[PDB]
Amino acid sequence: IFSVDKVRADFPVLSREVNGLPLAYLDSAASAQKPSQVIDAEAEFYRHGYAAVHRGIHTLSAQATEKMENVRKRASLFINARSAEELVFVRGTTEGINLVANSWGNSNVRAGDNIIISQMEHHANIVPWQMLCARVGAELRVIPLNPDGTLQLETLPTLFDEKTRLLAITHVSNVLGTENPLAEMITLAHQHGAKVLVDGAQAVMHHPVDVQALDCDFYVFSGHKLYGPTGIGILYVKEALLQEMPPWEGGGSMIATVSLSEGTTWTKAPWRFEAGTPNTGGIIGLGAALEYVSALGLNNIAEYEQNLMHYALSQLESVPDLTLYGPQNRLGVIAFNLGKHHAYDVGSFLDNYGIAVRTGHHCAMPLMAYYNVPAMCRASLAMYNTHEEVDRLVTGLQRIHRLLG
Amino acid sequence: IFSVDKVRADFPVLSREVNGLPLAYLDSAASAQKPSQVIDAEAEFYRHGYAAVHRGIHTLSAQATEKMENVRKRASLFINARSAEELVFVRGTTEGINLVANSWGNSNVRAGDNIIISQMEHHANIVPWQMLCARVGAELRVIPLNPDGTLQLETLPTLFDEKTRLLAITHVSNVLGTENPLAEMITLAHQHGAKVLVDGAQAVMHHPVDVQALDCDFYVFSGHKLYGPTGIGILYVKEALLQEMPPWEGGGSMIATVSLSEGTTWTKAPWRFEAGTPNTGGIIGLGAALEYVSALGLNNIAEYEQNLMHYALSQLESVPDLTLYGPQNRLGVIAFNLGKHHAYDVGSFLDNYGIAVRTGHHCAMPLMAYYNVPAMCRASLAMYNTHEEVDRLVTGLQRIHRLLG
Repeated sequence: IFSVDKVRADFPVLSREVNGLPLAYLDSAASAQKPSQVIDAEAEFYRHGYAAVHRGIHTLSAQATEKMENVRKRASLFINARSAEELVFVRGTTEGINLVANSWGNSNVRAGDNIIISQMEHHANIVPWQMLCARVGAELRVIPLNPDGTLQLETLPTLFDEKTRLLAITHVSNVLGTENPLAEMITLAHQHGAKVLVDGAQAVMHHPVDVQALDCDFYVFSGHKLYGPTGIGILYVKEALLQEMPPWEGGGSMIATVSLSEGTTWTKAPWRFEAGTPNTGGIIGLGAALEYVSALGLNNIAEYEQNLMHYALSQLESVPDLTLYGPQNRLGVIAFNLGKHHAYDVGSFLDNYGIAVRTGHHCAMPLMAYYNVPAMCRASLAMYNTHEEVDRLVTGLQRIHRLLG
Repeated sequence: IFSVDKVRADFPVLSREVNGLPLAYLDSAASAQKPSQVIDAEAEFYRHGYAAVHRGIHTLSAQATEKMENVRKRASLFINARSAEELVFVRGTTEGINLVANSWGNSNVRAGDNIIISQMEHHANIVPWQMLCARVGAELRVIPLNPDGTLQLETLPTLFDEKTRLLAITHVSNVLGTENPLAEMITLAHQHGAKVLVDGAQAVMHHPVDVQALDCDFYVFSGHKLYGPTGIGILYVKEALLQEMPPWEGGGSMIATVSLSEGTTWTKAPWRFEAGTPNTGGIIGLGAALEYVSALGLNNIAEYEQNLMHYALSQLESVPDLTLYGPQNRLGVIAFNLGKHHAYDVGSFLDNYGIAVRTGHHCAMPLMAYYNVPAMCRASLAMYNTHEEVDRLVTGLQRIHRLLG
């Protein structure tokens, strides 16, 4: 099982000091810190086996190509996709959603159709669908929230109809920490012939994820939140849908033939969706990140994190005038407001105490609006965070209270 | 000035051995090796200042945001853009071309219009325009080649007309090493009201590049060819055009406001075109790469490389039955065929001698077709390559000749 202290000693940024104080990094929901195994796997790859990966003859290139197709496989196993060919390497969740929206969206959603998202979505699971609806004349319908941060599921009967082509929904909210009941919802959507895109940017680091049990048609996530590098993410599409999708970006490596007088032909899935040099260094790093989480055990992480969350919720009970947002069973993040202070001031005092939290709309304006607040403060409690970091948060909020109140 | 030996000692992969032999990496045109200053700038950033960059309050995040906006500025200075706000961070040249093609292309090229590319383009400067022409009903016209690997400029009068909305052309060919006369061509295009997109993936590492003197409207290049990481590239657009372009990817950070009942508004250029977490690690690395080239001096590099090229061309003169393709003044790469052996066999023998060259169509099928060959072999002679690596190439080709002939 889990030793938080052994885990923290893998993360070099956690030794840092900030504003002369010891960093309490509580913003892993925005981007996670990377263990040195991740950092060094990327660096070693650049120091020793670097080459172009376009299935080259020469050795380094042939080896780099295989290391990359191994990360594809490993990622596919990590989410239990049926095969490696169902995963497309993207820049991150956001790019993965725009690829679906354009490639699948353009040939499957028509004027008069509708698409459903929820009021808790992140802007990455909003904007691309908004753009698709404008382009084709479809309607974007929304599942409303309940006060407690959970979706009003009683509204589906009225949102799902025979024009519903897609449900795009978050696994886990980045502000509320709510986990949506994806499997039952996917069951429902599928009964109307609607596909489901699952945004799992805040799910893959907290517990095991199984796309076959989910039965989601599309699943997306980013590496930088899952202790990996930036610039790399994964888009999973069911083989049967991926095989009919037309290309989105065009260029090198995604074509089979290119003619200036007979036109161009495409290569097969997944490679049809990856144009030009891939972020090979980010792919190697992402494989390291996946091996590092799998070796900790998602179920040991989940367990440590859950207990940390319970500890935090319980101590925050003694911060006066604290508003929490979201369900009690929240995963990963704690979204809150302190009395009437603007979150911006609350996060500047916390920052000034060496405590990193995220403050603002969190790329979720419609969720702020639902709560009728312009912004919120948010703490992430990841696998490398401690009781002591929690205590500093509580104390800092109490002091912010005393001083500004 | 330039010490090739001092330069090589910065590149860790050049000490490697391959197939038990000392690597002679002659494939920098496909992707370049990275100096340890580049590798370590990325790694240090992850070990010590890592955070989300979405203009966060907390310290690390505020610092990461500034490091990134400094790389934007530095890149803008490296190509002499008038300002930092004319550069968009992309995955690489390919993504930069698809962004222009969609964002600018969709609102500016209509049914009946035409777009001009050349017969030497790379697939990245082909495919996106092919897709745009299919979507809107425009015609893709091509500047033909001369035998020597130079464009037939006498054909422009017949290709440019009042329906020509764009010229997309390479700076430097990745197979022939030809440098197109961009400034005069841009002058011409502009006289018809056509914009010009310059593909400079093979220009930025060989000599200084100045987008104001060029007067190109769009310029693209990738970091992995310019001694930098993967997953990061630059798209330069003239401020006046960039300011009217609508967004391409949607999501976090590129919006000003997001409403589920009043619609969404956009932020300003460049940030309107960057959705979701950026490849922050690749950006830091790209800044290191830019500082490392600028400190060598593009003009010292150009000079060393040119002399290396002259040395190579002269020794290859004693390889029997060698076909070279491209002009004598070629930059960077040497494209060739050995007698009647398929390039694939030539590159496997070379590989087996520890010599990495690229063999195939090089993501330029129309250029192979022009030469009526399915493929070619290609050597890159970059700033870290030596006379001795050239000699091994020549010797290996002579032996391949003797054995297979």
